[PDB]
Amino acid sequence: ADTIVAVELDTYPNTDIGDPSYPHIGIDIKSVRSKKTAKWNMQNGKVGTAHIIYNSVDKRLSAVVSYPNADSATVSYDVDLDNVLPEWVRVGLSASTGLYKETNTILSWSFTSKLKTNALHFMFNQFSKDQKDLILQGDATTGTDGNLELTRVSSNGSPQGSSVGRALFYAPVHIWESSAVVASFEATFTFLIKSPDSHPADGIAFFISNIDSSIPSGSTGRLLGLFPDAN
Amino acid sequence: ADTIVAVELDTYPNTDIGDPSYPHIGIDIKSVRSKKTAKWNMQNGKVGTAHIIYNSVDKRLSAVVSYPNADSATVSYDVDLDNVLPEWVRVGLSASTGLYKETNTILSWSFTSKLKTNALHFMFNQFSKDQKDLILQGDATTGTDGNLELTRVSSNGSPQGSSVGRALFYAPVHIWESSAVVASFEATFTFLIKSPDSHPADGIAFFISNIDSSIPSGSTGRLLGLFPDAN
Amino acid sequence: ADTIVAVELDTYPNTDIGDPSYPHIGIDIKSVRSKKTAKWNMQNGKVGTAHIIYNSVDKRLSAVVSYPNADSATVSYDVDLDNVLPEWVRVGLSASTGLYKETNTILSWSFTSKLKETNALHFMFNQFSKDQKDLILQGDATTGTDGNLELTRVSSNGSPQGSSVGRALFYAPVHIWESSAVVASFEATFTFLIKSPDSHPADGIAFFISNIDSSIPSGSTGRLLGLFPDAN
Amino acid sequence: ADTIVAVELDTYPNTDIGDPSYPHIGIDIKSVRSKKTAKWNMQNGKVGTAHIIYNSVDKRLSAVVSYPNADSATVSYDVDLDNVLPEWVRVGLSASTGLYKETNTILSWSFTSKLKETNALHFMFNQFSKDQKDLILQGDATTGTDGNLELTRVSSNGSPQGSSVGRALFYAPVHIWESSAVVASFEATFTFLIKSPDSHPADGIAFFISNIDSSIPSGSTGRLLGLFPDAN
DNA sequence: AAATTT
DNA sequence: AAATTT
DNA sequence: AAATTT
DNA sequence: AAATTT
Ligand SMILES: *OCCCCCCNc1c(NCCOCCO[C@H]2O[C@H](CO)[C@@H](O)[C@H](O)[C@@H]2O)c(=O)c1=O
Ligand SMILES: *OCCCCCCNc1c(NCCOCCO[C@H]2O[C@H](CO)[C@@H](O)[C@H](O)[C@@H]2O)c(=O)c1=O
Ligand SMILES: *OCCCCCCNc1c(NCCOCCO[C@H]2O[C@H](CO)[C@@H](O)[C@H](O)[C@@H]2O)c(=O)c1=O
Ligand SMILES: *OCCCCCCNc1c(NCCOCCO[C@H]2O[C@H](CO)[C@@H](O)[C@H](O)[C@@H]2O)c(=O)c1=O
Ligand SMILES: [Ca+2]
Ligand SMILES: [Ca+2]
Ligand SMILES: [Ca+2]
Ligand SMILES: [Ca+2]
Ligand SMILES: [Mn+2]
Ligand SMILES: [Mn+2]
Ligand SMILES: [Mn+2]
Ligand SMILES: [Mn+2]
Repeated sequence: ADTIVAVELDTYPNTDIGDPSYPHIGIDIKSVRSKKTAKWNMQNGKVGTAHIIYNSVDKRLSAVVSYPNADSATVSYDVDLDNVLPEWVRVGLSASTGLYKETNTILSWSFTSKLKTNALHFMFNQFSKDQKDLILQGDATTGTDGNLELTRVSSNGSPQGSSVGRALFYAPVHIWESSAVVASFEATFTFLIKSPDSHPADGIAFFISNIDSSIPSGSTGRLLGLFPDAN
Repeated sequence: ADTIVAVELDTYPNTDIGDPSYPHIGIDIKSVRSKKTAKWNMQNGKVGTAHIIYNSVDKRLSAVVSYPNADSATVSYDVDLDNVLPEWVRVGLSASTGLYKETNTILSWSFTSKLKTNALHFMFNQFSKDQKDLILQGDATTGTDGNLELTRVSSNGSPQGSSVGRALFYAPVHIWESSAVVASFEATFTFLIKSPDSHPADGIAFFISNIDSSIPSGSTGRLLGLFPDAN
Repeated sequence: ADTIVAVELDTYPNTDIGDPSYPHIGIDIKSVRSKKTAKWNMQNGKVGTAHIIYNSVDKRLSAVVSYPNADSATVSYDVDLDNVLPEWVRVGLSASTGLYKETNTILSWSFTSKLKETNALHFMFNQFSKDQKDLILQGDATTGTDGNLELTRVSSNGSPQGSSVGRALFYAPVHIWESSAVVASFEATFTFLIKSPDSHPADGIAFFISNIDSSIPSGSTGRLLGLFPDAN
Repeated sequence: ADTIVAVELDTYPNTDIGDPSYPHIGIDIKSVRSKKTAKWNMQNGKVGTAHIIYNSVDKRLSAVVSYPNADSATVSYDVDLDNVLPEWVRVGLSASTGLYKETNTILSWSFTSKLKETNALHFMFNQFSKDQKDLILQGDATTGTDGNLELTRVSSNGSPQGSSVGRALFYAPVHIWESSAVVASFEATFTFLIKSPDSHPADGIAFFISNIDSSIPSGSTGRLLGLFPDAN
């Protein structure tokens, strides 16, 4: 199996696998059962912003998710990523639907990593039809309105159930090194989750994986395109 | 009195005012009596690097100080800087000598601040004779070898005792705002502390202050050009 | 008198001082009489973007101004800024109105300067607060209204006033050139909203570089754009 | 055949294929026969810096190469890269030796590309590790030796070998131009150490931009710099 | 998040 | 750039 | 950090 | 750009 560290924006409570009873943000270390969660007032139809940060000094993975004119949700977990991730990784965005569904639209995505200095930075404020610096997996597409659609959306603009897709940055990323004084990363993305159903599902995740990571077979719904099972 | 938050590289133990019995790095919140310290193996004559980081999510001020081919020293303190600093500040470097002395040479200095986005970034890898974007206070000079000398150094290159000087970035910095989702800063500087005396003193500090801050009268030696007294 | 280098977005043709017969973008080297101009299809009430670039290798000051879904206007002029500007400068935005008027609203402003090893400065304003301590506001310029910078006077309902002039300068001096530098470069970007009830909106917005102690010249409303003491 | 745009630091004059009679810097548009060259006082055994710049407004590819306390060499060529390169490219460093030889050591490399609202990419290498997974190494190129990138073969005591060619390409494709972009720009910087026991060191280093699937052309040691399949 | 069961 | 060919 | 005092 | 002066 892949090695996955993720931040989940989980729109749907799967209480059978440890989700709290409300939409939440969570920190996922090699399991869909979040090591840490916080309540998230997801706003159907509104553009949200997610901010993820980590540095080798505090070794604390932190995320903040917000909408304009609303209180943020924030979650943090103390984890030494040198003990979890390989030295080289790919970074990406994942989303899924199940028997309930939602648009999982990404409007922008930026990432910065630094090791003390070697740096990498990318910013996408628009996605083109042929975005050669992204690896699209499963149902993910680019070019529609200059957005990245992680999960399948029909020609009438309706989201489809039982969909999964991911976008990974083409270049491997040097996320830690034994000889580094300080290492840090940050990621930012803006997203639009819309459901015509009473209940949106299943969520979006920022993730870091082994370089050769692929969607686990059957990872639609509550597995968010990240995990082969709910252990 | 000014409002000061600083990271001290304290070369000289002033045990009468709570310094530990060894050269240390410390986090100073409105007092020279550090809220937190760590042991620092200062290397007389060698170029060192200091890295300071803070963000509004973790509200943890952290510093790392290192030399090539040596173990780092690191110190962190949980502090909400919105409760300590004014919304607008100046950032700077301070150094002092007393009855013992050292060169307090800065080879480079960079700073970045971001509020969610408004950003400010400066980098100095060399200092010119007439560096109009620095406010030099007390004995601080620029232009000698392209370095910033925070404290007085005679024409034969010998450091002088009972010296204090500071360099502040000209523009005020927006360090926090009630309406910001995320706020962060980082600072990096490289430094050369040399003493021909058995004992170097007194140290270098990165500091953040009220915009109109000036060297407190008599703040040579253990007060590091930051505090009017040892309370 | 100040030393000024500017890029003008000139909404109003002052034919008596060398302006062409249409709204234009111009490069101004120590004179309101542009060394170079290009036709500019200014879109009343629409958000525009201006991009200014220079480097010590090409020694060409270039600007592009655009609106979404419309053709850009671009102008370039070969000038060695080492022979024109002092080594240390302030950078800023200026705007004016006269008999005719317009909102001179700035929604965002960013600047980067680098000298090569490397000295750099970068600022970005995507919002302006009521108390923007890293800006020097001159004349009628105000911040805080909808998070925007209003270079010239507007009323409580957002209606522009005539006979207005204001400027915003970045607080820190900028090291724009150095004789011992291998490469020096700058870029600036700003987004702007020029809106007018008038048949002919006036007078325009400029990005400028000046001596550090520059102030609005006395009487510099209307066609002088808050930059020049006269039309020479 | 690949599509190549390069800046050559050409240490060896191949007069039979249009090189001038001295070490030169050149701009190469789909040919080893530079569209433009300038004299280059290459300093055997000293660390040099190369700076390459381009933007879609001036459409001028410019380079500067310098050593500390010495006069720069600079070359520029007016070219619209939209008419030459594919929209997506890889960027890289190439070097070669032939009968004569030199170390082609890279100490650092950085690149920035931006399309305007804005898409950006930036990387910086100030050290190279033994397993540099975000570089595609081609031919003799190796990383890890003193934290440097060695584009061509050197021995365990650091002595250069003849008849060598290697390249390092950034792993991710780069969006170098787009028809709907207002402004597009790139810059690259690298520091290099060219050292030789030979009377005439050869053959040089190049920064290049290519089709994403570019490889060292067969036989491209010596004067072809690992870029061109022939001297046309 | 709102019924339906123990 | 230096030697050799024409 | 190394003496000098309790 | 439109009106008025020369
Ligand atoms: O505040 C709570 C509002 C949202 C919950 C309202 C509906 N809840 C609910 C459940 N719960 C049991 C979960 O099973 C549902 C079906 O599972 C499939 O679909 C989901 C969503 O796409 C996915 O996570 C699973 O992996 C799977 O594909 C109901 O049965 C019901 O109604
Ligand atoms: O690992 C420890 C090595 C360094 C200490 C060795 C010398 N210690 C020492 C002291 N301690 C008492 C402190 O007073 C010294 C004089 O104080 C003046 O000088 C210092 C240094 O510049 C400064 O912090 C003060 O503010 C003041 O200016 C001795 O008396 C002695 O010897
Ligand atoms: O074909 C497209 C437009 C052509 C020109 C239209 C000009 N209309 C116009 C003029 N022209 C004379 C210019 O000065 C008159 C007013 O001068 C004052 O106002 C302007 C604008 O604020 C300013 O630049 C000056 O400095 C001064 O304050 C008219 O008189 C008229 O109507
Ligand atoms: O006045 C300053 C230098 C002037 C030229 C000096 C050249 N010396 C020289 C030549 N010239 C003929 C060129 O080709 C000979 C060797 O060709 C092989 O080696 C080079 C260098 O590695 C390479 O560019 C080629 O592609 C080929 O591999 C001599 O024969 C000689 O000596
Ligand atoms: Ca879930
Ligand atoms: Ca002390
Ligand atoms: Ca005008
Ligand atoms: Ca050659
Ligand atoms: Mn969950
Ligand atoms: Mn201390
Ligand atoms: Mn004009
Ligand atoms: Mn050549």
